[PDB]
Amino acid sequence: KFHILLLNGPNLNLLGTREPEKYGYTTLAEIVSQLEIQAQGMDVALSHLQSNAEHALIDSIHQARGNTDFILINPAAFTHTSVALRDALLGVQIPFIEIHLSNVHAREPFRHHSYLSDIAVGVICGLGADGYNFALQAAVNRLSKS
Amino acid sequence: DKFHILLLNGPNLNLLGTREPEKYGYTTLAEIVSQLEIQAQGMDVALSHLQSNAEHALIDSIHQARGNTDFILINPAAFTHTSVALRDALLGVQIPFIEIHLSNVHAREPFRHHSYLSDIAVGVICGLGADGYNFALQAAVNRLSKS
Amino acid sequence: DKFHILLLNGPNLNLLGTREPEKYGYTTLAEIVSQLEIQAQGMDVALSHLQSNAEHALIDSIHQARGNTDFILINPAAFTHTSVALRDALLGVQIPFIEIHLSNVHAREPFRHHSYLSDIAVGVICGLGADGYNFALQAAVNRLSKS
Amino acid sequence: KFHILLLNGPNLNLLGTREPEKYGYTTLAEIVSQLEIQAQGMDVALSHLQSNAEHALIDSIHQARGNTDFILINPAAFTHTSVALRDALLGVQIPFIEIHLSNVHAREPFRHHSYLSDIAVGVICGLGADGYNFALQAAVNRLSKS
Amino acid sequence: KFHILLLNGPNLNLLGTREPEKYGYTTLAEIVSQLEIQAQGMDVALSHLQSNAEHALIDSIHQARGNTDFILINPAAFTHTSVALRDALLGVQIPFIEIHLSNVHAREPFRHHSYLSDIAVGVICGLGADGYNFALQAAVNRLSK
Amino acid sequence: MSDKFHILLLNGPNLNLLGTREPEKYGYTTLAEIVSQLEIQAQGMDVALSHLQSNAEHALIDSIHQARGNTDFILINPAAFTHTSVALRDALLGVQIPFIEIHLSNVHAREPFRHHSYLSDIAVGVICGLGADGYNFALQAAVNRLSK
Amino acid sequence: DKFHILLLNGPNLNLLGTREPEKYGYTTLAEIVSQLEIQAQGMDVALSHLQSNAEHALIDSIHQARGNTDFILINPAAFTHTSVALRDALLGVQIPFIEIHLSNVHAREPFRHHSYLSDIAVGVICGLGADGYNFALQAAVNRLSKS
Amino acid sequence: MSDKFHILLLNGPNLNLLGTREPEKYGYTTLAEIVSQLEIQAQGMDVALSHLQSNAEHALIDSIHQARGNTDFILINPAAFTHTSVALRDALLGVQIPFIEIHLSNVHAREPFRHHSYLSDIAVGVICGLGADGYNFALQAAVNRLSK
Amino acid sequence: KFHILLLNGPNLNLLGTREPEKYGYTTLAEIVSQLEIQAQGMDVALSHLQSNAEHALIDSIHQARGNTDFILINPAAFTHTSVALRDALLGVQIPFIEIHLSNVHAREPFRHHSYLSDIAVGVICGLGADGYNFALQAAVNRLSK
Amino acid sequence: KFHILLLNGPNLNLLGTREPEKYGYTTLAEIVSQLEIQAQGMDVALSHLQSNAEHALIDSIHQARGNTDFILINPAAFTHTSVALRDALLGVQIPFIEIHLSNVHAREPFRHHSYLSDIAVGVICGLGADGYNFALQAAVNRLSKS
Amino acid sequence: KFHILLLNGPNLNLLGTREPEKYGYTTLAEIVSQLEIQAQGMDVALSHLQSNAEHALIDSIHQARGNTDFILINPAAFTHTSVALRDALLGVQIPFIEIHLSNVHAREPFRHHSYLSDIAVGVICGLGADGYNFALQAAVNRLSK
Amino acid sequence: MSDKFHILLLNGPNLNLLGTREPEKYGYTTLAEIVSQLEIQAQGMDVALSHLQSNAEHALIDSIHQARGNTDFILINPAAFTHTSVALRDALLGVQIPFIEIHLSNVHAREPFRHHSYLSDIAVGVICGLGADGYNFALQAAVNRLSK
Repeated sequence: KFHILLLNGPNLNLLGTREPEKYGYTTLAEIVSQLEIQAQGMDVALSHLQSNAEHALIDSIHQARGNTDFILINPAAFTHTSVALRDALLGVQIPFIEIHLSNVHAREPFRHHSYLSDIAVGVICGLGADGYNFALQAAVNRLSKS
Repeated sequence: DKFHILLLNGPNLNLLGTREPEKYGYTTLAEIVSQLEIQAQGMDVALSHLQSNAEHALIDSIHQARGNTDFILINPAAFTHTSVALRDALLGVQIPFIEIHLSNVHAREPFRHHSYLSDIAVGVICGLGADGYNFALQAAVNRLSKS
Repeated sequence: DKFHILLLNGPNLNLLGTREPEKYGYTTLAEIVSQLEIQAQGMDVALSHLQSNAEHALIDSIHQARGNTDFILINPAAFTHTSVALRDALLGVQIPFIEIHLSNVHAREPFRHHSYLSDIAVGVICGLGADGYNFALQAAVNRLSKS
Repeated sequence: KFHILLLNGPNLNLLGTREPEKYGYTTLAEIVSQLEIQAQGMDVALSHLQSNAEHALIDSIHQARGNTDFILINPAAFTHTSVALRDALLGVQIPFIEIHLSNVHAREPFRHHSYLSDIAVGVICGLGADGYNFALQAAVNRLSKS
Repeated sequence: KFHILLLNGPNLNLLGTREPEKYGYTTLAEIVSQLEIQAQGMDVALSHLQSNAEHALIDSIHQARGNTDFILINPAAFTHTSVALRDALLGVQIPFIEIHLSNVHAREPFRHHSYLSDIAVGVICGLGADGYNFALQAAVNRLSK
Repeated sequence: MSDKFHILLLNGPNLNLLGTREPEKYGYTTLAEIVSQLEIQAQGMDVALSHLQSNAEHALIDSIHQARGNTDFILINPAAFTHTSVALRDALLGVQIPFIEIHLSNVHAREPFRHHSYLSDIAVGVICGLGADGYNFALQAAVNRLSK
Repeated sequence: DKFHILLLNGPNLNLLGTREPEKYGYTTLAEIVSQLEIQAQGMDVALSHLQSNAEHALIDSIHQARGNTDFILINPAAFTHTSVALRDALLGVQIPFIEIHLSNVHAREPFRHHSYLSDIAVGVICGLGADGYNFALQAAVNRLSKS
Repeated sequence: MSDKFHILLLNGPNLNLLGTREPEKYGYTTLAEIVSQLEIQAQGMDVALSHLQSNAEHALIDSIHQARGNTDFILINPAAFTHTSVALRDALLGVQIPFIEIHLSNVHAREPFRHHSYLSDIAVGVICGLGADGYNFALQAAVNRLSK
Repeated sequence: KFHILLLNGPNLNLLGTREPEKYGYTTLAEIVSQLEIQAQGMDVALSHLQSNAEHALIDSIHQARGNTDFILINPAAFTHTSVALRDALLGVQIPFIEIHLSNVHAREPFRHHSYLSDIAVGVICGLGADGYNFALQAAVNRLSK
Repeated sequence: KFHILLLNGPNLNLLGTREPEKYGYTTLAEIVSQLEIQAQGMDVALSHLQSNAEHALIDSIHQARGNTDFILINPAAFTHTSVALRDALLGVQIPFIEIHLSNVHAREPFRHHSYLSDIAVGVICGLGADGYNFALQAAVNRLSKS
Repeated sequence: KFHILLLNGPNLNLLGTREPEKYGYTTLAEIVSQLEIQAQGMDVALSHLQSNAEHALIDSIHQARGNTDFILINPAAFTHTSVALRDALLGVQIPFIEIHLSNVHAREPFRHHSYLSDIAVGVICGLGADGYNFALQAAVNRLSK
Repeated sequence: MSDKFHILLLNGPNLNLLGTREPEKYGYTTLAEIVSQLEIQAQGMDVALSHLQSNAEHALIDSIHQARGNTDFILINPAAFTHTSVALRDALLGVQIPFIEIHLSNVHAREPFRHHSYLSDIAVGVICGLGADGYNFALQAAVNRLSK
């Protein structure tokens, strides 16, 4: 069975709380529950962690070594700032896909910079929660080739 | 009225599957497009396609989409880094689009980080190979099916 | 021998008057051009026109102007930011030109501040809408009428 | 009747004095007299001020508030340097057109920078004194729509 | 009754411990205690947290949602580095004022960059502890309108 | 030479316009009202306060020069000149009277060019974005520092 | 099997010999090409040529060279500074090339220092006028004659 | 307060992974082995050595704060934090304990972003690219300087 | 008889008033008076203006047209900021030498930028008051050829 | 008879010594001997100097004044660093062609910068030793026009 | 028997001559002599050259080809400027360690740039003369494996 | 050790060419003529003057080193080396002899790369664009400063 770790970075716990009539009502719990149902349908063992702590995400990545086939990560703000997270992913050598709900290129210029996009298998941005669904499909498709 | 989606492919994508296939892969552009057509039929969506090495042909296609096209899926290839004219065609016609790249364009030269399209796209998918077209189509139909 | 002026319009300008007219305005490119033709006739000047989304077509037009054209009026649209080839066509044929933009291109994205044409133009008019073409034509004829 | 203020910035009083056989014989007084005749023909009330003093231009702009429909300004060197002039124009909220006699993009790279061009209705450069004539036509055309 | 949250970032626990004959004797606990007294006089409930941990500041901000009217924050070094902190503040939509004890424009050029100043109501720097007093007054003045 | 502190308030270009631009959406408070309020506050603190607003860079420089030997602290809202005037910076450095820089609006929430300043690095401190209250706080800060 | 070399000339090079010949020189593009053809015949090499102002035409020519062309000689003119699509055509077909400029493009505007081709070229010759084409051809044939 | 020097060794994020990534091509030496070797060296020099490795920026900052009044020198391999942590820089500046910065690999032979550091300019010195031996040399350097 | 105009920019009126035991006692009036005497010995008529106002310097330059052979200018802070001053000098086409008392390359990096140095005949910096003496000699030497 | 000076800069004496099975076996002595034979065939008087010393190259250039018609120079690393060499060439006003064996644009970004390319008649890079042959042909062709 | 070449760049001959009560008394000859003794204890033959001439350093490197196992170099100012020195080292393919006595990141920003650090085995800075001792130990440790 | 001042004049690369390039349009004055004139001026001021011109960076560095303990001031026209030689900067800093930088031409009126210098920030002052007279003035400046 394939084992996939879903990581959500800082502030994603707030999803669906800020002016939802403007920004959307979907919550992180709903996205995760949706992806668990999908993974179960594909015979994937999915694990999840959301954290506002950089160290907790790094620890999860370290703990994945030897037992996890792929990482799906929405790094949120840490994609722009965390060399430590980059080095955690590089150190464990588990492939990953980077996911952003919104289009991060349509915002401040500082959000164009990433310490993860260049080492990711790929990146999905701007497609909302569907991005997680697609990333999971892509991971399973890849793992199924070899 | 079923949705109509226009798939645009930019320069050099006609070469897919021809450079060192045992190394880079065998999938051709015609295979990708024909698969996407059958996926679209399954979603009860009409799909038109154009691949061109000519910036003007892509621009003309975008202009011609006015009033008959609900969404654009575009793999702009090298034109994403260079074509303000394509950006302005897309803005001019006001049809939403998703930008697709087969490879991870952030893992190559620094100049490929710059785009005249990524900021005005609904979203972007890179590095997932041909599947990125399937996901972009699903994304488009999901978005259209809400509104 | 009356003066002959070539009016060139670049990419996407064929869309004028079609995007949200109550917001952006109703004037079309054909209306602007037909008005400029009648203005030119009044000044006893011959006026030729080409609009194209193809860089090569604009370049070919500039080449073809050699020996028959006294001045060029060009709204290069997005190509002003990207086309060194157009710059080099203009320098190659040595026909003076004025650069025209309908909108104030300094009030939009920072990338639109860069031009490969503005430094070699006689002058530049931006932000005055269609009137900018009328003023550019008057400017050209005034300059030709001195020399 | 429409009321239009023409402002000329520093050094424009020297027009027609420097190597005129090379640079031109037209003087500022001639341009202004030409524009006054034109404005009178259009039924526009035209006022003028040329100054080498930034504060005098700002004061003129402040004094225009409530009585002036449009500003035509050749800011000369101040277009590259004066945030105060920008803020005067923004503060009084009178639309303006920026005029330069010469093509300022054909000179030093520092002359490409402007604190006015982005907030102007439009800009005319490189057409010599005719630029003022066209700017006045444009202003009247605009004012005549609404 | 207004509720205001005072957040202090990394290293501010060291205030008054480094060469005080040179840098001053005022400690963080003194500043906070003095501010609490000022708040009581203004009918404001003042909560406080100092932390060297980015996540603890983010968590405090999240926990302020629905019960806090204004945030006063001295982000210290995180103002230059934390997009996550910026996004916490944007996400909860509680207005805030940024406070620095020293003039952070008089130091290294890297200190000129901030991920918070552009989204703050305002910024006060270089005025020492009084900056907190002024920020608190500003906050109450704004909430009272 | 008295024992009473004397503070000079300087206001730069365009600040005379305060309260005239879209009053309903920006406020009706005028510069005259801000200064008169600050004069009352200063009286209450038993401190002398002088004021000058000018659109002329040289007038502000001359005021700074004329403050030598009679002014304990300068409060300055330089407005647009903070981004452009090396001459004002050098006037303040030349006179060695401490100052606080004040902006009504948050200048970091505007164009990127407004992030640059020739004064903020040599000021005792900076207050921005707090409206007229920033003048009140800067005066309190000045008096508090002088009273040490 | 003799070697086959494709000579590509980019935009505005059709104007060679026409701008102020007493100042800039009289040699035309057709003269250069016809001389290079006779040089190629002497080296027992087949030489094909295309000059175009259209980026797409150059790209199509490069694509069409696959499987029949041993080396490409290209004077890209202004496209060297702007065309990522041409870079990607060359990389896509994996035919080695030499970049040729008639004039010293480092002695003009700073923007002409940037190239999307010079880093992937076997080499570059600039500033030697028409002779640069002769040298590039000799270089190509020498390289092919070793391997 | 003793006469014996006390040195604090700090190891930043991901250094716990040492010896786990492609061992045949990168080596089998673990962080535990490096620290135990350094403890033996320190014993031999009659110096006390404390160690902490953490993936948490705050844990390293807290360790630095807790070193006040008991630590003569800090040896730090900050790993990725050297490029990003102004907070660590300010912890070290706040405590005023001298330190040496250590990197196992040559960080200048990697991505250009790794050339930037918030620590290298305030360190006594920097050692990079010499593998585990860099820790040995940094400890020798520290003791040599303290012994002056 | 050559006529030379000496222009002094903003804040130079303060020369000799700030910590003179440290920065020196030489005042602007002393420098100008000494230079006047030197000029008299060289058969030069020397005119002078110091101003904190950009427009006053520009006006002086304009007024020099047709009656002034050379300009010696210590532009002070305006060298870094005034395109208008550059254009006044270009417009009147009177050659000039730029003088700074201190070494303006030994200070903030912003002081390295100038709108005048590239169009000056030459520049003298860091030599104190002597720089004016040398500039005057240079000017006369050039006019005498 | 035309007189041409060939200058080779630092490290070019190592040619053919570093991993020749990978980088090539051609030595500097062979290139120079090849060019001497070529020059003799063209009736050109060729002089050569290779040096690792910037001053020696500058001195050679100074000594060429009045007796040398053209300079062929492979400046090696000095093209990126030596303003003095640029000023030597400018000072003596002898035209030159710049030659690099390898394609210097395919290496580190710092190698794109040159203090010589902009004042050279032309530049040849990436064609190996043939580059010297072509440069000599170009020089003779030029000299033969006038 | 390993052979190691120690190269010292420009101005290092001045070590110990400028304000020694402030900057220290250790001279280059003392450092080299001490290192020679250390080398003898490690069965290493140590050769040395200090030069203010770029070409002399380049020549020494070229002459090391085939007889030298490792290079220890304190390039001084040339680390920031000499592409030629970089290419000499690359050309001869002898591994090297870069040594600086002072912390060159604590000085002007221009000193952060190097044409050697990225191709060195490693770099040691700011540790004074000990840096040479450590570099020598590192070199021997690496050659002994 | 005498009471007479000793000044060292250094001329950098290519300055030996003075007077040879297009004489009719650039002038016929040679370096030899400039130096001989400066020697006469120095004699007149009762000051000793030594001179060296070299195209070799190391020769200039060695001259600077050899000036230690015998030279009161250095006058240097570094020519192209001002833009490139950190080594010369460090020689001058190492010897702590004050210097003035001299350029015959206005180097700010040329290519932008000539605006950068490794010497101008550590020089007492700089004179450019005044031709040979710049050497005369720099010598006067040096003697005037030493005479204080």
